Amino acid sequence: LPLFYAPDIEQSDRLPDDEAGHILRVLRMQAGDRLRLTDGRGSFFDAVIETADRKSCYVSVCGQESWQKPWRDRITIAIAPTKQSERMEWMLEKLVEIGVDEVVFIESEHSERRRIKAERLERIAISAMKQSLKASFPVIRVNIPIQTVIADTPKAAVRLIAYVDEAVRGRGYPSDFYHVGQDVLILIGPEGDFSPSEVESALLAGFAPVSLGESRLRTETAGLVACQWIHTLQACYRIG
Amino acid sequence: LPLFYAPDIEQSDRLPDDEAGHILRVLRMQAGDRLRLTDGRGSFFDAVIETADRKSCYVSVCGQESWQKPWRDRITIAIAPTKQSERMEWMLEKLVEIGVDEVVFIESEHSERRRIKAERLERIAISAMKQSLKASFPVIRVNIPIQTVIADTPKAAVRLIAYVDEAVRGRGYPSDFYHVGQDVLILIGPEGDFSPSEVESALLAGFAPVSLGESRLRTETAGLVACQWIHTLQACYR
Ligand SMILES: Nc1ncnc2c1ncn2[C@@H]1O[C@H](CO)[C@@H](O)[C@H]1O
Ligand SMILES: Nc1ncnc2c1ncn2[C@@H]1O[C@H](CO)[C@@H](O)[C@H]1O
Repeated sequence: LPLFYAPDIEQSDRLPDDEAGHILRVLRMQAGDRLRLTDGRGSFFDAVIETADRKSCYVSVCGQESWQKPWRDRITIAIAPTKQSERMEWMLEKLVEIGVDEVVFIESEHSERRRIKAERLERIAISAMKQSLKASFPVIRVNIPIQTVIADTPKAAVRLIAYVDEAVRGRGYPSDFYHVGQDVLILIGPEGDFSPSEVESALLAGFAPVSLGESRLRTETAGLVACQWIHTLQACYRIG
Repeated sequence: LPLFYAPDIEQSDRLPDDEAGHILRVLRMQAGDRLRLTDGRGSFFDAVIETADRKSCYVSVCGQESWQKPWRDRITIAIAPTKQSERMEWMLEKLVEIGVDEVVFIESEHSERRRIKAERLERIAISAMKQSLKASFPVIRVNIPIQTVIADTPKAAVRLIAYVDEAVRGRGYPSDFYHVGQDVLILIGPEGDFSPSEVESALLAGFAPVSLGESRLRTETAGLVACQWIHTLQACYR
């Protein structure tokens, strides 16, 4: 079973301090015990504990394989942060479980404006990677202005913008715009939604306006639903 | 406009204490101010604050309407409870947002045998109902034997059993079996998954074996994903 993260495994047999502590102290494993490792960059490694020190754990690598990513294309969720950090952190973990390549926390007219710490979110993604047995974790970006996302998202991507609130004066669904074979980015707004002016700018740049369904979702739940829309479409649209 | 919960609104013009406190003491609203209530049984009510006391908030009701549920058919998630109840609290909140009619916590061979904090789950369901502007919250069942779910779920209903693990494993996807117009129940197992014989029994009864995707999901995530599969399928066919 369990997978450990060792980003420097290709150049070093010393495991990171945190993984070492867990493996030796918490799990009480010993020299000769086998381990699965990932570098976080698409590979799994078979390893055996060589040496256990008071502080550190050293392994030998016996073999290696490339992970086959269990979805197609690149999926980016670009989304407003939640007021409560627990909610966006719970969401991040779920997105990693489901399958995501990039999560961008944005700034928009009606969004929360506090600086978001990238490192804690990275650690949460790494944790969900190991838990769900994946060999990669998404790119995380924080405090990115909405207009940067609109202007600079690679235009070969299907770029969807989700909005709900009645005041924002037609939509369609992700199934109307998403094609397997292309990258996809979904932009999801704050509790107060995107402004009309933000939407026009999105559409001018080639974004397609979408609904995620008929229920009124919290921000973090809309991130999850949007990502699952993509996975669902990749499955229920397989030909054969 | 925020929505408040007043289950007794048809018999009483006194608001429940937690809502009264929030409205007067936290939100600072006063008599003459308009409110939206639900009884949690499918109706919204238009109301006005009439009187505030040192202890109570009294309203008058000036309109009532039946809620239009934002999905079709009935959706049931029948799931093994996680060791930690916090995971199940998060899941239920999101299921209520997304849209579900019934959530059934099961007992199966490998499932966690524990009391479910059912009062807590109702409270979460009620909060999610109010946040997402719904007028009802799902039926929540606890400690239901898996064999009861297998045997007694109506045959008219699309019945899916999700399983993933190697020893147990052809599966389709929920889209190979569900089409709009029919009720749906999805059976989701514990960490150890359903045993072979549970699968066999379910399959004997007419359940369809499904995969939810290629990713390894925690129990709580699989609940959400299965529910969303249904909503997605419904949207595609509007
Ligand atoms: N049903 C929905 N359809 C489209 N977008 C949605 C839906 N529910 C939530 N959202 C998104 O979540 C954000 C916060 O509610 C909104 O700005 C919007 O981007
Ligand atoms: N890919 C999947 N396909 C089917 N069921 C799944 C999948 N991932 C998780 N589950 C469900 O979640 C439970 C816990 O893994 C399983 O018993 C199963 O019911």
